[PDB]
Amino acid sequence: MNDLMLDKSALLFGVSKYLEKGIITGNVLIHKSLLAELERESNDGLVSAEIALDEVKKLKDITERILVNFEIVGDDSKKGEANELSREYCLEKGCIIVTADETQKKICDAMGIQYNFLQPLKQGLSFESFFDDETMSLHIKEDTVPKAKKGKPGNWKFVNLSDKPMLSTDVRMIANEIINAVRLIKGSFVEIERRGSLSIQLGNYAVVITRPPLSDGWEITITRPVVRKRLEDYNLDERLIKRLEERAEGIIIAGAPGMGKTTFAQALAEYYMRLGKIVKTIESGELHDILLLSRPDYTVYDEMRNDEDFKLYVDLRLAGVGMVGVVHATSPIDAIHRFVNRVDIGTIPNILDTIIFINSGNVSKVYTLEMTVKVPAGLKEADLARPVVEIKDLATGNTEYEIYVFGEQTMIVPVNRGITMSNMEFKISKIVNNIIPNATVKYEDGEYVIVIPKEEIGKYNRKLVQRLKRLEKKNNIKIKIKLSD
Repeated sequence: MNDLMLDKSALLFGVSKYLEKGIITGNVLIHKSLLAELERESNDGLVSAEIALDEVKKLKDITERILVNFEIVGDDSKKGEANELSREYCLEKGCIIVTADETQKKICDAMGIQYNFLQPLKQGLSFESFFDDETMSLHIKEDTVPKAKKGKPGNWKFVNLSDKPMLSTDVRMIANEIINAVRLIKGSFVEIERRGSLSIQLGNYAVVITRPPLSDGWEITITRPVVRKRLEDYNLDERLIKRLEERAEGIIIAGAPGMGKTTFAQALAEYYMRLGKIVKTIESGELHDILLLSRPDYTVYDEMRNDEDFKLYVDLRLAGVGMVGVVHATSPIDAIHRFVNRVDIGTIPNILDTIIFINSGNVSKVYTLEMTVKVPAGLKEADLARPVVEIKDLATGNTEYEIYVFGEQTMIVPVNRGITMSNMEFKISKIVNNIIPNATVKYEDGEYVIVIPKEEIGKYNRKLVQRLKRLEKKNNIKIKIKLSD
């Protein structure tokens, strides 16, 4: 029968449930230095420490029922961290470290200490049934009846959920459930722990748990996300809603500054939340690591303006996280050019699929990104068929921009630009070719190149020169004359 040494994370994340359920088995040890560290931390006002000490009490009763020992062991007065102390003891005496912390796993691995990593247990949460259609948040105060904030932003009342107050223990039980649940609900994390306050994101909920010294008793606030302008208030057409529900995973919200992009992004987020999705907001990589650990369904990235932002977006998309990125931009070129060189042409629609422009608080235009293989706009040679991303207007289905590799950078090209070029090559060509039939005309790096065979150069006269210059100034282009071979 094995000796199980429980670390902090074990106590903090419901180890007694695992003993009760038979998932782990053994006689139970806590190092005296962990108990002391928890007592100190509780006295200095930490919420997590009190939850761990509640777990210790829970352990006394479970160990008795499953007929195992429970002992506080080890060297009172040794200099050290409790976790390194617990590890040292196990190295000396042969116990197994029980942990919920990935870091313990690696250290114990390296040191030759056997460990049992607690896999998250699918517990469920008692409180979620207190959320009406009109209930925005939940309020739990020690020696008070539990209350719900019902109504709307700027217009709400508190409504008592029950006629019975809640004792300290009742509030802490709810705290414990929430902390415990952080390990299994997507997108959840412990934000910041201060003396008397613990702030948690549990899926879409914002949780704040307070205690003395900060508040007079044990308190919990749980707030659901609320928006003043819902997605339905933009009156989006069926084609777009359908696309947002069924297809769109890499989304960009564009438009000039001051047009209502943040408001729209928040509205789309909340709508996805109503569809069951967990949606987190970054308000510009620990944010990389924490988000890729928690993996929500969507992340809203508000104000992408630095290389960092664009890299993170790409990374999150490649790890399978949906994105709603907000970019100040007046055109699709401005909206997405910072993306198209980070990945392969073919990969681009795996990064971005939908661009939504916002004009004065309204959706003005939406574009889609779909991969194809084709000959780009204003190019003759079928031999130059290649991967292109077509950027289409959603309303019309019309291809308006193309993305492809020319030379050794990925260009976003308006179809109008390619058309213009081709038309200009032809207008120049028929003028030259009327005099010099063997002359070629081709656009290359900012100039229209007329190549004349050296045998036929005599034919290049002042009449022809004047006409080309007129072509130059009327169309604002550069013509260049070269000689063959």
